[PDB]
Amino acid sequence: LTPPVSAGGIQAYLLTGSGAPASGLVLFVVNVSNIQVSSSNVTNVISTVVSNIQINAKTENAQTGATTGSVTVRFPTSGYNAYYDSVDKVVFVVVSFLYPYTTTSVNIPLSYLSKYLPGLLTAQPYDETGAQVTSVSSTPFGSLIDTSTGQQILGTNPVLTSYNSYTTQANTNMQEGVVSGTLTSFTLGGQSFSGSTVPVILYAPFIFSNSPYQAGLYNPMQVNGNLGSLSSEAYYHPVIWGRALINTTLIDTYASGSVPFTFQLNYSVPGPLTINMAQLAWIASINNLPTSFTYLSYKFSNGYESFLGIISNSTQLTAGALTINPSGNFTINGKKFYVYLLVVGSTNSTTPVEYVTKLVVEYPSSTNFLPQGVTVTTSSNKYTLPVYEIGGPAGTTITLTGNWYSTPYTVQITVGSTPTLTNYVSQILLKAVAYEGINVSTTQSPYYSTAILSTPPSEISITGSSTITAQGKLTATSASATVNLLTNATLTYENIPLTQYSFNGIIVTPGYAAINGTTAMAYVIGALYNKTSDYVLSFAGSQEPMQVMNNNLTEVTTLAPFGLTLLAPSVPATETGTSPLQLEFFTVPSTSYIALVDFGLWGNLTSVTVSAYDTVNNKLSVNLGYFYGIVIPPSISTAPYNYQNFICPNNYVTVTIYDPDAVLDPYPSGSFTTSSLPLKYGNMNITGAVIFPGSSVYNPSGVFGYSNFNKGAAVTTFTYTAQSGPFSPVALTGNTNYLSQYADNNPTDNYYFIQTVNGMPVLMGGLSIVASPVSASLPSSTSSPGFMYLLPSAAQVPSPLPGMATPNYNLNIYITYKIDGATVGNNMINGLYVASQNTLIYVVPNGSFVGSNIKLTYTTTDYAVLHYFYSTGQYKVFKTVSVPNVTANLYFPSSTTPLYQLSVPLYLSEPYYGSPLPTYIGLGTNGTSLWNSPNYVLFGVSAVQQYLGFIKSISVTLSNGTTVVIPLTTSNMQTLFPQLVGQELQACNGTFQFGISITGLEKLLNLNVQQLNNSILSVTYHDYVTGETLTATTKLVALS
Ligand SMILES: *[C@@H]1O[C@H](CO)[C@@H](O[C@@H]2O[C@H](CO[C@H]3O[C@H](CO)[C@@H](O)[C@H](O)[C@@H]3O)[C@@H](O[C@H]3O[C@H](CO)[C@@H](O)[C@H](O)[C@@H]3O)[C@H](O[C@@H]3O[C@H](CS(=O)(=O)O)[C@@H](O[C@@H]4O[C@H](CO)[C@@H](O)[C@H](O)[C@H]4O)[C@H](O)[C@H]3O)[C@H]2NC(C)=O)[C@H](O)[C@H]1NC(C)=O
Ligand SMILES: *[C@@H]1O[C@H](CO)[C@@H](O[C@@H]2O[C@H](CO[C@H]3O[C@H](CO)[C@@H](O)[C@H](O)[C@@H]3O)[C@@H](O[C@H]3O[C@H](CO)[C@@H](O)[C@H](O)[C@@H]3O)[C@H](O[C@@H]3O[C@H](CS(=O)(=O)O)[C@@H](O[C@@H]4O[C@H](CO)[C@@H](O)[C@H](O)[C@H]4O)[C@H](O)[C@H]3O)[C@H]2NC(C)=O)[C@H](O)[C@H]1NC(C)=O
Ligand SMILES: *[C@@H]1O[C@H](CO)[C@@H](O[C@@H]2O[C@H](CO[C@H]3O[C@H](CO)[C@@H](O)[C@H](O)[C@@H]3O)[C@@H](O[C@H]3O[C@H](CO)[C@@H](O)[C@H](O)[C@@H]3O)[C@H](O[C@@H]3O[C@H](CS(=O)(=O)O)[C@@H](O[C@@H]4O[C@H](CO)[C@@H](O)[C@H](O)[C@H]4O)[C@H](O)[C@H]3O)[C@H]2NC(C)=O)[C@H](O)[C@H]1NC(C)=O
Ligand SMILES: *[C@@H]1O[C@H](CO)[C@@H](O[C@@H]2O[C@H](CO[C@H]3O[C@H](CO)[C@@H](O)[C@H](O)[C@@H]3O)[C@@H](O[C@H]3O[C@H](CO)[C@@H](O)[C@H](O)[C@@H]3O)[C@H](O[C@@H]3O[C@H](CS(=O)(=O)O)[C@@H](O)[C@H](O)[C@H]3O)[C@H]2NC(C)=O)[C@H](O)[C@H]1NC(C)=O
Ligand SMILES: *[C@@H]1O[C@H](CO)[C@@H](O[C@@H]2O[C@H](CO[C@H]3O[C@H](CO)[C@@H](O)[C@H](O)[C@@H]3O)[C@@H](O[C@H]3O[C@H](CO)[C@@H](O)[C@H](O)[C@@H]3O)[C@H](O[C@@H]3O[C@H](CS(=O)(=O)O)[C@@H](O)[C@H](O)[C@H]3O)[C@H]2NC(C)=O)[C@H](O)[C@H]1NC(C)=O
Ligand SMILES: *[C@@H]1O[C@H](CO)[C@@H](O[C@@H]2O[C@H](CO[C@H]3O[C@H](CO)[C@@H](O)[C@H](O)[C@@H]3O)[C@@H](O[C@H]3O[C@H](CO)[C@@H](O)[C@H](O)[C@@H]3O)[C@H](O[C@@H]3O[C@H](CS(=O)(=O)O)[C@@H](O)[C@H](O)[C@H]3O)[C@H]2NC(C)=O)[C@H](O)[C@H]1NC(C)=O
Ligand SMILES: *[C@@H]1O[C@H](CO)[C@@H](O[C@@H]2O[C@H](CO[C@H]3O[C@H](CO)[C@@H](O)[C@H](O)[C@@H]3O)[C@@H](O)[C@H](O[C@@H]3O[C@H](CS(=O)(=O)O)[C@@H](O)[C@H](O)[C@H]3O)[C@H]2NC(C)=O)[C@H](O)[C@H]1NC(C)=O
Ligand SMILES: *[C@@H]1O[C@H](CO)[C@@H](O[C@@H]2O[C@H](CO[C@H]3O[C@H](CO)[C@@H](O)[C@H](O)[C@@H]3O)[C@@H](O)[C@H](O[C@@H]3O[C@H](CS(=O)(=O)O)[C@@H](O)[C@H](O)[C@H]3O)[C@H]2NC(C)=O)[C@H](O)[C@H]1NC(C)=O
Ligand SMILES: *[C@@H]1O[C@H](CO)[C@@H](O[C@@H]2O[C@H](CO[C@H]3O[C@H](CO)[C@@H](O)[C@H](O)[C@@H]3O)[C@@H](O[C@H]3O[C@H](CO)[C@@H](O)[C@H](O)[C@@H]3O)[C@H](O)[C@H]2NC(C)=O)[C@H](O)[C@H]1NC(C)=O
Ligand SMILES: *[C@@H]1O[C@H](CO)[C@@H](O[C@@H]2O[C@H](CO[C@H]3O[C@H](CO)[C@@H](O)[C@H](O)[C@@H]3O)[C@@H](O)[C@H](O)[C@H]2NC(C)=O)[C@H](O)[C@H]1NC(C)=O
Ligand SMILES: *[C@@H]1O[C@H](CO)[C@@H](O[C@@H]2O[C@H](CO)[C@@H](O)[C@H](O)[C@H]2NC(C)=O)[C@H](O)[C@H]1NC(C)=O
Repeated sequence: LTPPVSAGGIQAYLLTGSGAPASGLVLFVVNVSNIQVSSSNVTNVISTVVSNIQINAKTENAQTGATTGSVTVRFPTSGYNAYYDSVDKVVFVVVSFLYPYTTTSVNIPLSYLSKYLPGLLTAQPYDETGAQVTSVSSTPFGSLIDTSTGQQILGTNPVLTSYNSYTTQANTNMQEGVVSGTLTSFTLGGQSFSGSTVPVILYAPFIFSNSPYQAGLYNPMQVNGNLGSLSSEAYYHPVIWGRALINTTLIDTYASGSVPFTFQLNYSVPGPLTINMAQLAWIASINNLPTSFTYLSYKFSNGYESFLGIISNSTQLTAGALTINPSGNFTINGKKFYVYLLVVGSTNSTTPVEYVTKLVVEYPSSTNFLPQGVTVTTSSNKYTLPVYEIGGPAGTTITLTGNWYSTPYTVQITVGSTPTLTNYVSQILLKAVAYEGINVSTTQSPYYSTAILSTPPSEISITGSSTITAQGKLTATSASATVNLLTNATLTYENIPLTQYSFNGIIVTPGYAAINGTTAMAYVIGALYNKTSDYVLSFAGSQEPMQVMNNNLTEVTTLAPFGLTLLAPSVPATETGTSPLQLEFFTVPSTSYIALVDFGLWGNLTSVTVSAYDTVNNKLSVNLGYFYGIVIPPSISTAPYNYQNFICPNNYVTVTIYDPDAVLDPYPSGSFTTSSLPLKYGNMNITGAVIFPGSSVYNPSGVFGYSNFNKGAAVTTFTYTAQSGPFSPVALTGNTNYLSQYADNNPTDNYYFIQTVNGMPVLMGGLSIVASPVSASLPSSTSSPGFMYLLPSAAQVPSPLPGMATPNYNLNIYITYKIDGATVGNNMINGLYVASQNTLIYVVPNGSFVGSNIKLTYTTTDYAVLHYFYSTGQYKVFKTVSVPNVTANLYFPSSTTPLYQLSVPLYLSEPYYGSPLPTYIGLGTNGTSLWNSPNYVLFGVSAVQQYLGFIKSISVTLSNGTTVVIPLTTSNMQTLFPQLVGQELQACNGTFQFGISITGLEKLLNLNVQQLNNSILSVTYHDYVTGETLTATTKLVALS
């Protein structure tokens, strides 16, 4: 039992799961293990306990939590059912609250109940009245006594009426039922009883939860105070960036165990957008093409080429020695027409260049002028039509001859020198819809908690409405016309005779950078001029969206046709007309985020509505969830550093990068993957994205929701692993072809996620480092994605939601010289290194330390930031860390020093020599200074003997003004310095102490003991680290 029931306490549990007898059953238990019970007194103990139970029954509005009716009830003195189990030592009662068993009792098999009361398989329960029995019967709710009244609960009472009617009540009125119990405190057999149950929910509708989060979704990072102004409104206006997960909670009382949920997301922007569109192909009857023109086919991002489509009555097109066979045929009321599809390019070719897979031509019906359509097929009735190439060197001309009806026509193409691109630019009221699925489980029914993507890598349908308009001149024998569509696309008709058709039309594709040629839409418009009572020129047009895959341009669906009619009773006339027109583009999966940024549907003004479906039970949400879109630029900063940040092994410099758009998963160290499939939603099967938590990428099969669904072997598993070399880097391992299906929180690999087309990422984002004067860089040309395991910091305990991510990334930088030239196996320590999770180490030679520097550049990971801030440059940020110069010093303790004393200390000081104790500087030869530091270690590498300076000269200037310069030799030093080593005095304070010895100095000069030696002593030292030459002096004194 979860939760447990205390000594003499009361608790309640809902009967659920497989084999559960009916809905709306709750089990109450009181713990009676605290005393002995026997066949002699069992009737008295159950009677005593069940007398003291009180039950409270409520109805509520499921969104707001407002109470809408409440009753409180007590068991009668006879006619109830209550039991005792000897094995588990508990008294129990089952109450039935909901239809149909509100007034009548229901029977619960003892096999089932053993889940909660396992003792029941060991011995049969005691009944009331002391018997034992094999089966349990509910006490019905409609039998209990109203404590308000002292009588049986009324049949007319609103709570009982509601519970008896719950199916339509929950759906229509958003009603929820809630029940709880308590035991009025009493003493029995020398023990005492007291308590109150947890409440339980009997029924509730399928909704997004709206308390405390009023919108049904939330972003943890905004609820905690981390986004500035935006934290004022986190409970009713959630914001999220393009590729990340947003958290949500659903209430579901139909569910048991795990459930697949499918979701539908609708995107919208205030007011119309300006869209840029390129012409993929041009289709016309041979009468409508101009007599002479210049053309060369454009080549799109996916390799597809623009084509020119001629329709004619002739069984071939003829061009001298070359003849072209038709790609396909169609018939209209017994007349037969042929379609020729051509690419103008390099050389006349007899094999297919590429294909078009279904193609609808629309025409006005002869009877009624309503639209009708036919699909063009090959001469053996297969649907895929081939496209041919004609061409030659630039300025070569090709004449094609064909027929329209009875009349021969010639067209004269000149092979252009540069690709013909036609751009149309229009204003359209765009919107888009997308679909997504996840598998969710819970330990706290009926609450299902989960997170869903901001933008899924599914097919996404971008959709919008526009206008077509026609103008026309009609006459006794022929008619002439023009049409406009997509703001500035124009089509024209050569004069159409009475009873004859003519065709024209265009196929268009998005004119943006990465995605062009991957999706298209086709309009083919036929015209007919005929005499009735009135003269009628009629137009009919197809509308079909298409996609390119493996060089077939293929039909996705057909939308409805459209039609326009111009009517004249007068013989000569001019007329005009209009119709609505529709536009639809289906994205190919990898392109889906780029499309939404490019068209303008994703940005600071966008708003999204979400609905949800349970795939086990076939239910839809009775409310909708809401969220809003945001784009935020990066920023870089550093904590203030002096020279002290570079002395001893525990000192370092901290750089903080702020970039919320790099946090795709609200949990730090979290991971997920994604794949595309058909999903069940409503009563239909629709292409969508399925999210899998973890670090393995899958190629699934079947339809998500049904029992076909099978995710196969893991195609690739990504992991961060330790590696060889010094220190030990942690870096990403796994097949890089699949990074466009993996999400983490690391900016050194997050830039691939839904931003990779043709196998190359659109934005080379992340962190880049350069170092000087020892030239090094990361990433190097050979370096993989994920060269270090950089992750964001977690929100701490005073925050409302701890352990969740923060937009700050903290990077630690160390610069040092003490371990330069160390070796770790085969490795030589010099240059720039990654260490641990968030650490960089730079090791440089002694002579290059002051002035050494690192320059860090951070570029955004998200394509929306690159797009909206390209011009201003706010998508990159830079910082540089460098080692400052410091003032060293050498000094005898006092200006005057007495000759009486045998040794007079000379102290050297320079901050950058400091280390943990002990450390010492040795002297010898021509005054060479050697530094040793045995206790120094940095990430496992330990310090090496360094050569850091020299004593340059030592001199005495005597009382007659003569100056003596003492030559440094292996013999002279040992007298002047009796110990050849100077020790450091305290930890990390570089101040070394040496014993220049007067007793030695006398003998080394042979100068008269004191009588000559009212003199100035001098010493000088050069250090390589700073470059300074220090000097110190003292007047040697005695009575003179
Ligand atoms: C989408 O909308 C987002 C939310 O507003 C925008 O994010 C914000 O970006 C600002 C910088 O970019 C702005 O400036 C460029 C041109 O230079 C233009 O593209 C836009 O104008 C764009 O908004 C940045 O705001 C700062 O610059 C503003 C200049 O326009 C200025 O008005 C602000 O006052 C800021 O100086 C935001 O960065 C945050 O700014 C807030 C200030 S406030 O909340 O905006 O008032 C800081 O909060 C403050 O923190 C200090 C701590 O010391 C407190 O003392 C103080 O009480 C508190 O207000 C944040 O620290 C700072 O990060 C940035 N907002 C967020 C969410 O970080 C985004 O650019 C819009 N996108 C587009 C497409 O433009
Ligand atoms: C694809 O296949 C196409 C169909 O056969 C070829 O088209 C033909 O192109 C000819 C030019 O191609 C030649 O030159 C290029 C270099 O630019 C080479 O790469 C080719 O190998 C080839 O040698 C074109 O001829 C015209 O241009 C010539 C320039 O070299 C020159 O002879 C004349 O200036 C030509 O006008 C064909 O166009 C037709 O040519 C005939 C004559 S002929 O067939 O060339 O002998 C003309 O008839 C003449 O009309 C004049 C009117 O002034 C009369 O005075 C004369 O009595 C009469 O003969 C036609 O008017 C003219 O249209 C052209 N054929 C057609 C009809 O399309 C193409 O080369 C192939 N591409 C490749 C290289 O694969
Ligand atoms: C907002 O929504 C986020 C959805 O992305 C939620 O993130 C998920 O967080 C889980 C832990 O959160 C718990 O603790 C926080 C406090 O930090 C509480 O606020 C939460 O209420 C909750 O109690 C996290 O679960 C994992 O970590 C747990 C340790 O805390 C551990 O007990 C679990 O067993 C999990 O490992 C989710 O992280 C991922 O979890 C999946 C498994 S599952 O989704 O939990 O079932 C792991 O996948 C597995 O990986 C192993 C590899 O060992 C494979 O063998 C196995 O095949 C595969 O299933 C992931 O590796 C692991 O990262 C985390 N979900 C994701 C996808 O990141 C977040 O909590 C929500 N916020 C709130 C406030 O509720
Ligand atoms: C383009 O011309 C093609 C011929 O060059 C046409 O292909 C022939 O289509 C026949 C009729 O089917 C078509 O009905 C409409 C006509 O355009 C149109 O909606 C569709 O294109 C639709 O496919 C087709 O016959 C069908 O019915 C036969 C019953 O007699 C049956 O035997 C076939 O299996 C088929 O379903 C032709 O197939 C040929 O049928 C021959 C018998 S007969 O139809 O000549 O009486 C028989 O020898 C053999 O089965 C088969 O060769 C088919 N003809 C050829 C040569 O493949 C095509 O429809 C035109 N396209 C359009 C759209 O106009
Ligand atoms: C369809 O797909 C193609 C593939 O992605 C596009 O070709 C690439 O276009 C780049 C810029 O795109 C913009 O300008 C086009 C006109 O030049 C325009 O048609 C697009 O709609 C879009 O607005 C093009 O960059 C060139 O043009 C820039 C002017 O905007 C100019 O600044 C550049 O110097 C360059 O001349 C790509 O060429 C590539 O440029 C790379 C730098 S970047 O400009 O992309 O940042 C450079 O690293 C690379 O070496 C170079 O090749 C060009 N890419 C290729 C592979 O050719 C094509 O334009 C799209 N066409 C349509 C119908 O819009
Ligand atoms: C690093 O190590 C050095 C070891 O040589 C330290 O030098 C010693 O510093 C003492 C005072 O330091 C304090 O005041 C500084 C400003 O004056 C300040 O920058 C420091 O950060 C620190 O706050 C100095 O003591 C003098 O002042 C005392 C009162 O404050 C006075 O009591 C002493 O008699 C003296 O006047 C030391 O001076 C020498 O002291 C010898 C006695 S003892 O101090 O060892 O007990 C005495 O026999 C001698 O005659 C006198 O010269 C001084 N040591 C030396 C050899 O000069 C230094 O502060 C450390 N720096 C840091 C930043 O850690
Ligand atoms: C397109 O131009 C072609 C040229 O090849 C021409 O073909 C002619 O076909 C008719 C049959 O007409 C039937 O089909 C068409 C649709 O294909 C329908 O519109 C009609 O209602 C009919 O059902 C043949 O009668 C022609 O055969 C030729 O006759 C020539 C003399 S002619 O004076 O009769 O034209 C002879 O020289 C040829 O030997 C013989 O093959 C045929 N015409 C030609 C010259 O091949 C159609 O007229 C044109 N179709 C349309 C849509 O107008
Ligand atoms: C720290 O950096 C200083 C300055 O760059 C460097 O001084 C250079 O000293 C070498 C000799 O040092 C060698 O022996 C000692 C043993 O005492 C070892 O500890 C060292 O590891 C070395 O093996 C001298 O060769 C340099 O003097 C000048 O060299 C020039 C050429 S260079 O390429 O070697 O620099 C000549 O052209 C000049 O004529 C000559 O004066 C000296 N460098 C300079 C420019 O003064 C130390 O070795 C470094 N200390 C350590 C241990 O890193
Ligand atoms: C300042 O007073 C000093 C003490 O009297 C003198 O310098 C010392 O005297 C040493 C020897 O006497 C004379 O030699 C120097 C140099 O040759 C002469 O310039 C003066 O006449 C000195 O009095 C002297 O030793 C040096 O010279 C001798 C040879 O005479 C050599 O054997 C030695 O190797 C050495 O080169 C030194 O200059 C100094 N000795 C000591 C112990 O310090 C001198 O009177 C005057 N200084 C000078 C040199 O003018
Ligand atoms: C668009 O044209 C495509 C030609 O590359 C074609 O894809 C190939 O289909 C074959 C099996 O289909 C047969 O029929 C087609 C008729 O279009 C033939 O072109 C093809 O050679 C086959 O005989 C299959 O092996 C594979 O999916 C494709 N072949 C390659 C190159 O891998 C499509 O059938 C066509 N339209 C679509 C997508 O339906
Ligand atoms: C019910 O019956 C048993 C006797 O069958 C009671 O147990 C005795 O209680 C007394 C004091 O209450 C103890 O001193 C004895 O140890 C018990 N005797 C036996 C035979 O076990 C039990 O307490 C009774 N329960 C109630 C609530 O009356």
